[PDB]
Amino acid sequence: EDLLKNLLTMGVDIDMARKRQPGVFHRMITNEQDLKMFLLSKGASKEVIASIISRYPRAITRTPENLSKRWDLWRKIVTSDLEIVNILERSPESFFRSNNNLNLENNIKFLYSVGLTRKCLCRLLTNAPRTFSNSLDLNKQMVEFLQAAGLSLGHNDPADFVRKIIFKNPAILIQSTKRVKANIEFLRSTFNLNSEELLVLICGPGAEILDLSNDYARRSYANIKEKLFSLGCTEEEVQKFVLSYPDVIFLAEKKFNDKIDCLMEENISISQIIENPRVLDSSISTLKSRIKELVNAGCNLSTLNITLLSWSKKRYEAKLKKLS
DNA sequence: ATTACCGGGCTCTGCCATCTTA
DNA sequence: TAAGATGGCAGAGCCCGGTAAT
Repeated sequence: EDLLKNLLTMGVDIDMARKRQPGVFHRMITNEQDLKMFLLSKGASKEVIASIISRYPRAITRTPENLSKRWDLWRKIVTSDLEIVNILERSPESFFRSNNNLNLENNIKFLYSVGLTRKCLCRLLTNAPRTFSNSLDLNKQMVEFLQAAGLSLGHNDPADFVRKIIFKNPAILIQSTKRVKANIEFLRSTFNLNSEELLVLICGPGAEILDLSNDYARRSYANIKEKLFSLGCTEEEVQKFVLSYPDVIFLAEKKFNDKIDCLMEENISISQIIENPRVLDSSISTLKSRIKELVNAGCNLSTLNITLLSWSKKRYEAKLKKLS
């Protein structure tokens, strides 16, 4: 009975919460009060508490003992309470979606047993907290899948391939093996691709490809290929371009296209673009802004070296002064 | 003194489908 | 036999600056 009333004084969006987990509003006992006091005990602001509960109401069904034990386990990894508060604000579900603190502890044991330093577990928890609410078995599957994948290619010690991929791509343990498998095959098929070049790509620049959603990678590449083809780039040129900087796959089709167009409308050649792929890191606003400034100065951007388009504020702004 | 090469930082959440479990 | 627990899915950039090369 007191439930709807407390949620209100707490500042919860009751309508949104009700829609997300209706079953929580049919329980006889709930612990919203204790939770609030618990999170307040740890620095969490009243608004964050309200936002947390709004998004994952089942949070109010946990006891003070479970919460404190779970929190203490996380503090075996993260050094401060404030680091945990921020995590919970970003993702309430990693903390609250399980009550199984034994499983959590076994995850921590298993990850250590995989050879990860405590700083590495910290990186994982901060970047992909969900990793810690996975079942042990699920975290195992991924690690095994990766070992098997590591050696199935030319890798001299798979357990170390695992750690390299995890560092480079913190999100890898919260992807399905199906997804990652597909992304590896996509990479192999689309490009050359001999194992030793596949490894480098995977452990290096092409690491974050691994967590792309099905068919989102294939589709982004297709768009890049089409757009570049329409501009008189050959397939080998396209390939070289993407492999030189696979981050470009991450952009949405329209944004990629728009970004090309915004450059070339100022008479930058497609060649200048694909030979300096980092310019595609800069936002359209930043590109447009700097282009204006440059042309607004003596520059004929047709023959200028455009690498500055992606330099830091400091480095760009300095070169600009000099250009006048 | 300036540019190239290159890695690393920020923060994969929030929803739904399918199982377990009591 | 309803909740809770769990797996898994879609979506999508921008910036900085250390250090090597020139």
